[PDB]
Amino acid sequence: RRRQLIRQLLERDKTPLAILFMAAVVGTLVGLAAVAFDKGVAWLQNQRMGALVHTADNYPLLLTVAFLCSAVLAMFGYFLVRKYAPEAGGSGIPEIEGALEDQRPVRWWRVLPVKFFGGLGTLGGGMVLGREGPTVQIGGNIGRMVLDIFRLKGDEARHTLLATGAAAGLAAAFNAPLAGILFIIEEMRPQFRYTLISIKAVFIGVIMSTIMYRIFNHEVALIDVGKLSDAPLNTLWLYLILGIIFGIFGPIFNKWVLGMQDLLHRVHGGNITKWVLMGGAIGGLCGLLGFVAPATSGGGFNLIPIATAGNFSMGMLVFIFVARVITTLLCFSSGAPGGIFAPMLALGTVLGTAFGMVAVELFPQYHLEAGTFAIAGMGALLAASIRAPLTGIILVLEMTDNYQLILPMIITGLGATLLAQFTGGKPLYSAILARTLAKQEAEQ
Amino acid sequence: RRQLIRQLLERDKTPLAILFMAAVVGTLVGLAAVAFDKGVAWLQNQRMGALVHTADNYPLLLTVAFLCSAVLAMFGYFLVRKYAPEAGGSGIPEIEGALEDQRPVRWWRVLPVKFFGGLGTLGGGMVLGREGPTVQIGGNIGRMVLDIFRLKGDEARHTLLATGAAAGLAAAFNAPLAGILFIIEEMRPQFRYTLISIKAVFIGVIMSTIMYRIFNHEVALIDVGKLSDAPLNTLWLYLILGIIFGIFGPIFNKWVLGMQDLLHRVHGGNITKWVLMGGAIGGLCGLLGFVAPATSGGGFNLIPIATAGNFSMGMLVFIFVARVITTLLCFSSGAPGGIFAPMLALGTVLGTAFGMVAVELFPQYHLEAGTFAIAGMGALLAASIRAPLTGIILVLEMTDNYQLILPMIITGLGATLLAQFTGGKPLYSAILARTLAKQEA
Repeated sequence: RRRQLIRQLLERDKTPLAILFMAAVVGTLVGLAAVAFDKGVAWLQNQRMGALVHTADNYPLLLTVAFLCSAVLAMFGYFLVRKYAPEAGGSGIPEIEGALEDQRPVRWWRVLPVKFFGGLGTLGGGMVLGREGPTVQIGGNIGRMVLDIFRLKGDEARHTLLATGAAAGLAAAFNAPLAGILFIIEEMRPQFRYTLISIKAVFIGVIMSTIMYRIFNHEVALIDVGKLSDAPLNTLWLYLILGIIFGIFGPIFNKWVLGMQDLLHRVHGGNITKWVLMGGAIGGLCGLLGFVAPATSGGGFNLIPIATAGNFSMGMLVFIFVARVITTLLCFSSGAPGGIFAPMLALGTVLGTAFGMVAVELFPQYHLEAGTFAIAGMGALLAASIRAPLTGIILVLEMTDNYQLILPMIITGLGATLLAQFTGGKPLYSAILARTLAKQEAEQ
Repeated sequence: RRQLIRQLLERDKTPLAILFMAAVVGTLVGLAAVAFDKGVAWLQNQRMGALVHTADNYPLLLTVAFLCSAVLAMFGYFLVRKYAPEAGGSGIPEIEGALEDQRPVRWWRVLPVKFFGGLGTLGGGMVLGREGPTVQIGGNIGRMVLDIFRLKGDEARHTLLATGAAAGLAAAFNAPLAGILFIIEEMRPQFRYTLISIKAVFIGVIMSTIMYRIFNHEVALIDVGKLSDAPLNTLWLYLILGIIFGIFGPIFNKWVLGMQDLLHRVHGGNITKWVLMGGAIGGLCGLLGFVAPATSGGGFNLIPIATAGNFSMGMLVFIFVARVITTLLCFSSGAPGGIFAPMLALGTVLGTAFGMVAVELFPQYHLEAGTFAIAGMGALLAASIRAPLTGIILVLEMTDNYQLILPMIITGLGATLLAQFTGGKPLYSAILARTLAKQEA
């Protein structure tokens, strides 16, 4: 096999020009799609806000049209999924992950409109869900779409273009190109066997997607924390302790989101009507909370810079955390179209800040800024629950631009994954696919 | 399917033994890489002090410059040619082959040979980098503790070997991310599945990086400072630059390969002619390291200078050409030392050049040439070594100008694309192919 390796080495990295070009197309489409989705979610959230100002006097009435506006939008989302594409419920990343194992179908003709407009309802209603979920699944299906349209034959194309789609999808959701590619090569790709996924091609899609996003969202960052303070070497041991904290909470939050899927299933039993209604109730709750305590609802991107800057009180952080643990499970486990990826950034930033506050008072000699522990913990729930530390770390780096905290970020992230493993926890995205795959056999 | 379901449920459960051992591999590789760096610096400083002793008689001072490096070079080539021929060159191809279980990891020989051999070449001021030594050593160290603790299994032999190479690159650049990325983009077995625990590679990279921070804190290898942003209508220039690197990439690849052939004839494989040739090349660097220091050495010193646009266009042309020559002469000769880092200086210079032209051609873009330098900095890596993701993340970790990530990514990808389309190959895999085929023929 030495003679084969010599053949293989000399023929390394020669991605078929057809695949490379189609990667540029997939990315461009996924980009525009992810942009349009983002524009749509924003608009609906703005319309709801204008409505509350049509009734800004009568508080109980205003408390109602907040609920209703989100309730209806949620119902419309749950319905689009339960009727035309049951696979577009939940994150969508587990499904695209199953597609890469050739174990789950890629019904783009159905999911593309269902996920887009379905998430548009849930997200636009102000439910605690993320854009990645939709954009990654949409992105994958878009990648699959142009594979079928142009009829590109071969395993490489079906795996690549599907991957570049998912990557261009995560990238455009966060303006994080590197994090997109890294998500594919750390988490998304087939984890237990060799694959023919051209990284160079995945790149091209990610580029075009990112470029598209920059064309429509330039000069405003999703998260602006600003340059924080450095982290001394004698400070590092604190970030490991934080990781160990995320490390034991990770699997717990995992059991919850899974178990809550079970618990909420009984509420509707699988029936499209009880489910849509339950969705509207959950959706309406967020729209309500999105006015009476907006930090307990929504994507959470807004409270991240606030928490990092240390403008929240310890009690408020505890409130925001617990209240968001609740509104996250209720929104994701219900089966609503939307990722859990981004709301886990807000959950980490808060929990991290909390640690940072205690750390500040306990060691004035370290001259601590609690915001460093916020950034350290930001991609730590990802590290602990999703078990993709490298992606989370690079993501947070791409969003917060505080590279001088890379050691705290890596240490906390790795401490998370280690204790996540050692405490009998599993990658949330693969634990979902397993549940989905095994049910596909269970009912046989 | 039922297999996958079984596999999913058991995903990411790296054996605790491997995890713990990865932490020691990184710790050792870290300290080792640090000690190597401290050694190289020391020797360069001694040579400098010697030049001060005779800082009057210019021809004499031109001589003791040559001789000090000549001897140090000779000592380096000798240690390799005698006790470990595998420790010549980068060493990254060798560890790559080690991961394919197609080359042996003679740590008992390579560790002292590479360390002290590289200490000679690097400390002599030869245009070579620390990665080569550190990465190769790193892997052996990983292999060393595998043997010592007798960790059985394919996973362990592949993991600990990888975390070692990773910890090696990381501690050579203070770039933890780029280290892990190097293993998962370039180093690891490229054509089949492997049992390399990423989480374990991380732990080694951490501890290694931590060790480096413990001894080299508060001073960056490259400090450019925060540059200006890059407007969207400016992006097309970064593609053009990547296309330039994309066609020069393979050419520089033929040269490094071809010069290995050409320099072989000079010594025929004979240890004496070789060591003497090495001393001549090494002596040249020590000479050049005084008459035009930019034409010799690692090149890390001229990167910030070039990026801030303190060089003239002609000086850049000079530095480039003169460094293309001194890079080939140093790496192709078989001297222990990577070509990785001197490609950074080659990229930074070529980029700035492009940046200078771009500035005067389009005053409306309000350009700063230093942006194209950073864009081009990991572009030769992108073009010749064909590991763009690692190169881009490396430069990012070294220059901290994330607001140029699109230029950096576009230029890097424009490099790798044209590098492919112009019939070039991954230098590190083109070398392993050479070696592996010379073996079965």
